Amino acid sequence: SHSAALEEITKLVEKSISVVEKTRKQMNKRFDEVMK
Amino acid sequence: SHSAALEEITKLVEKSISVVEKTRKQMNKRFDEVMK
Repeated sequence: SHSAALEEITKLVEKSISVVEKTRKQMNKRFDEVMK
Repeated sequence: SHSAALEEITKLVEKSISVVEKTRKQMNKRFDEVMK
């Protein structure tokens, strides 16, 4: 039960990391756009 | 205590993800404000 929950939480943390990565990529592209 | 904490970590992670989505949506709208 612990292993299933911790692994499930681990997937959620990986999803959060991935959405943070695409978020920073998008806002960096937007920063390039606003500087342009 | 663990299962209460296990869902506590899960709910905190999912609410953090929701806050991240709200933040990115609002800042994209506000960058659109910036360009206009």
